[PDB]
Amino acid sequence: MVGRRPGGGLKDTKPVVVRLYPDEIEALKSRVPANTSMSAYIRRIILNHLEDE
Amino acid sequence: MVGRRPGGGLKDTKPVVVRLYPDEIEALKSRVPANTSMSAYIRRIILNHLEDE
Repeated sequence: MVGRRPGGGLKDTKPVVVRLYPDEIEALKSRVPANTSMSAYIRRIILNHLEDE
Repeated sequence: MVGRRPGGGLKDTKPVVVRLYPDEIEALKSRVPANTSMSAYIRRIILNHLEDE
């Protein structure tokens, strides 16, 4: 531990601007959990992706 | 659409902000190519979860 744990279990994430295909965006919201915003949905996806690669 | 996206690779995808953790971005920047920039490079990663999944 010489450089770990910023944010505070909430604001730990830095803003990265990206793009997604409009068709699959509106299609995606039809299959996302109502108790999870599309933003939070993408974040949990990439989170599980970084531990994979 | 059935399987087609808007013409023109400058507006084929809508702009959206995703927030990733600093150390994970720091691990990512070390393995990025010298051709495609981040905002466009990350687009392939999320796309996989749409079309493949």
